[PDB]
Amino acid sequence: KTTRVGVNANLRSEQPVAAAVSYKVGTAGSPSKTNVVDSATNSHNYDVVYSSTGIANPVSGNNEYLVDIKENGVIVATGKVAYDAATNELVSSTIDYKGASPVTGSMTTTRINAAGTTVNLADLGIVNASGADDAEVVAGKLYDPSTWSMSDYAKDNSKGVKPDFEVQIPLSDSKGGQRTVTLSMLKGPGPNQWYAELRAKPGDLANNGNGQISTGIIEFTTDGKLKNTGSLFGTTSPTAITIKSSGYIAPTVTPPAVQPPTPPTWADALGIDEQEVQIDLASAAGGLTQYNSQSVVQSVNTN
Repeated sequence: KTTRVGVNANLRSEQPVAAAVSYKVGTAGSPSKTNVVDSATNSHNYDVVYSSTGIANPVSGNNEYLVDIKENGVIVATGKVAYDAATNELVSSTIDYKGASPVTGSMTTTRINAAGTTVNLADLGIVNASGADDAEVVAGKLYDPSTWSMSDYAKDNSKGVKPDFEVQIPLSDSKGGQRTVTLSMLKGPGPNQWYAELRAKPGDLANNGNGQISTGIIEFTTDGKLKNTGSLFGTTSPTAITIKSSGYIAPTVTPPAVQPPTPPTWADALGIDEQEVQIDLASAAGGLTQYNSQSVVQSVNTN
């Protein structure tokens, strides 16, 4: 029965972001938006890039997305937008000129320089005069760790998002059978940043259909060394996951405590025991690295 795994693999640092993670509005070979006039009567052509936050939407009643505004491949403005999850209206924007401080968002504009020149969000398609404000970002069908994920893709290849890289982790269960756990990852929009999911085979868990175990944002140093794993392993130390026994029922909580989301639980049919597994991504000889070389699994150690 597997209790500890060591992942030895490299993720190529120059791996380009997938369109499903960072979506440029419009057709290939032409700017997203043309002849956008700023408050100083100057016209621009802009690229508009919506990016997934890597954090499950909705957040406090809103669908949140990252936004970059680019001119000739240079970011002139950036921030986060939040659309009402029910009504699809823009609710808040932190889009401001790049490097701005303090960040000063607007429901109708963004600054494009420190001098305070602005453009209209509507001319960028971030707001919609003839429909739902979120129409153009919704068209991008962006990654979501909860509703449009790599685990969704594993279950149905027409759904969710295909990973940039995967590490398969074979577990021996309490019966000696082999359960495959997979670490699925996407290059994130941030520097040295990746979106990650841990997942069992779809159907191997009783508590969902796609087999997702956990999700998290993984960060690397500028030198390609693992920096942190976000909430991928929760707050465990050492980093670990626990998959509950077949037939495990979480007791009803006593109400200062709140009922935790149903934890990963082995399918009834498997009839196997709780499996707590340390997952070591930072060993001295190996570990999960992010150098500019081929994405590759060097080896996976198990006990």
